[PDB]
Amino acid sequence: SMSVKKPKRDDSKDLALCSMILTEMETHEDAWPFLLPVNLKLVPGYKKVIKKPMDFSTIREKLSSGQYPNLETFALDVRLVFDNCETFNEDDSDIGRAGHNMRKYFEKKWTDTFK
Repeated sequence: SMSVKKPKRDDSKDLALCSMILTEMETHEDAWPFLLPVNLKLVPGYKKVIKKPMDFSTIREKLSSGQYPNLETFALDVRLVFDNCETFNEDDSDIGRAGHNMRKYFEKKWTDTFK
C-alpha cells in the first residue's frame, strides 16, 4: 500500500532470460507449427475461431521492441500460442502433439529459470 513495499525481487535480467528461453523454443524440432503466423487467407476457420493469434516470430518482435512490460505478459503470449493450438487441432495430430510437447518444454524452462 502507500509507502509500504514488499522487498524488490531483481528483474534486471528478465529480458535476457526470456530471450534465451524464446531461442530455445525457436530451435526445438517441434517448433515448426509455431514459427510464423498462421496464414489467415489460406487456413479456413482460423480467422473466425482464433480471436488472438500468436506465434514465436510475433513474440520475438514484441520482445525486441519493448512491448512486454514484465515477464508475466511474456509467458501469457507463449501460453496463448499453445492454447490456440489446442483450440484448433486434434490432440492426435502431428500439430496437436507438437503443441503439447512445446508447452511441456516451455513450462519446465520457466520454472527452472524463475521459480
